[PDB]
Amino acid sequence: SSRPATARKSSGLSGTVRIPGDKSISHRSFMFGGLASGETRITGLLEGEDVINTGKAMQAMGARIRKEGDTWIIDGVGNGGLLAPEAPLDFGNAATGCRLTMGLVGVYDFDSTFIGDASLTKRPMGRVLNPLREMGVQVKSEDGDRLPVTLRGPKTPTPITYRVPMASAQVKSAVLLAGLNTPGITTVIEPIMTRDHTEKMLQGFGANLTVETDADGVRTIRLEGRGKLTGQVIDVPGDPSSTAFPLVAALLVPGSDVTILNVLMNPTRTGLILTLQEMGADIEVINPRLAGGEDVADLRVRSSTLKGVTVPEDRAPSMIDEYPILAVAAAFAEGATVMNGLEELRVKESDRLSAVANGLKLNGVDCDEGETSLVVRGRPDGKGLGNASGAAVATHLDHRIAMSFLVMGLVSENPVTVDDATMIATSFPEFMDLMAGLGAKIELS
Ligand SMILES: O=C(O)C1=C[C@@H](OP(=O)(O)O)[C@@H](O)[C@H](O[C@@](OP(=O)(O)O)(C(=O)O)C(F)F)C1
Repeated sequence: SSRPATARKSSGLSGTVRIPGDKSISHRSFMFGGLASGETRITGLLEGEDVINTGKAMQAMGARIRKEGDTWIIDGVGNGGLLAPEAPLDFGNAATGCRLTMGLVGVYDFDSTFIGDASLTKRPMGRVLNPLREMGVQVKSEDGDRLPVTLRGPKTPTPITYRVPMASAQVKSAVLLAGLNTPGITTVIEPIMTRDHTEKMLQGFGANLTVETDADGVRTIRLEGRGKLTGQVIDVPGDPSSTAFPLVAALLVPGSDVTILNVLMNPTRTGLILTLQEMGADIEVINPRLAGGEDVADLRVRSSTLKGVTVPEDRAPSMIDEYPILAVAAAFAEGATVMNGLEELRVKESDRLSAVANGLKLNGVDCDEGETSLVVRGRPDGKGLGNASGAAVATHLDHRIAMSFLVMGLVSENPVTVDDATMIATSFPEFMDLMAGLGAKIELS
């Protein structure tokens, strides 16, 4: 069932900690490692529930996965070598695993079924199912193109050129993965850049994949299908979405100085840091380096006084998952913060725009929720914020709503309670221990 947790006002947060691995890259390490020819070795893998579910799905299709010491070792089946799964592939809470695997296996000439939890089962799959239908995949789904879904690929898939209609890295990724088992050239056109882990990693595994960016920013991504993929050595960088929680906590809690090590700094993932810096945040980028083919750095974060800012719609893709924690930081900034271009927040683990606005109001914050926007006016000293009666924020099975509001309680005059902390382990099982080590006071019911 559910397990509520309550966060209480803290004295400064202090320490140096290594953040857990990046979820986006961890999911893809299991997928590409499972598909490629030969052996793939992975260090720094995120072992949250979401990633483990992807691992079990690849095993169900023939990949062998094991953990030796601190390294995950995978024996892949080779491109075109996936085997028909015996039972439905259960992705739990993870849309990333579900949507990417739909493209990967949907083009194979055997049936595959996809299921998930109460949250995933309400999310839209049409955005990935439509291009697959164009590629010749037969689709069976519930009303609204929701799970459960059963796919059956054609004997010979059809390559397509697909312009992604919304700024989704998962749709782009699903089409490219379907392209791996399709003869000919598959092309994805992305008018606004989204996280590029799929493109970079496929190139690293040997795929004939090119990316061309027009001066106007439009990206044309071409992949030649049915080519060989070769197992690789992968070093996963720290998760920038997970980093956001102790980072914002350190900015807000007076008397704080927290350093987070080995953080992924790919610009498609750093919109929150840029936004916080414009608000006056003291974030130091230390020893920027190249690790495992990605840009990483350590970040030293210190208590700062923040001021409201305008966050443009075009920055959304580079920080889509950090809007909840940004909304909490704004609740303590001087003045108003306005964020627009938020339509995508409504189809995540929870409708994040509605869950954030209701949670902020329950905890005394002045804010205005629009169809696709949010305005927050802060109270720097935190007085009158939080909930003295102990009323719980509804998380709607969304672990980022739970983590964002627990950070708020470390700063507000009154404690902040969330109705469920059990979903935090989907992407950040280390959260409670990591925050407690820095000095945070969070009581688990
Ligand atoms: O390809 C990826 O790795 C992701 C792409 C994005 O989705 P879109 O392509 O729809 O923009 C993120 O929002 C998603 O993160 C969440 O991913 P999951 O649903 O759990 O898998 C998250 O971590 O918060 C979010 F979508 F909920 C992970």
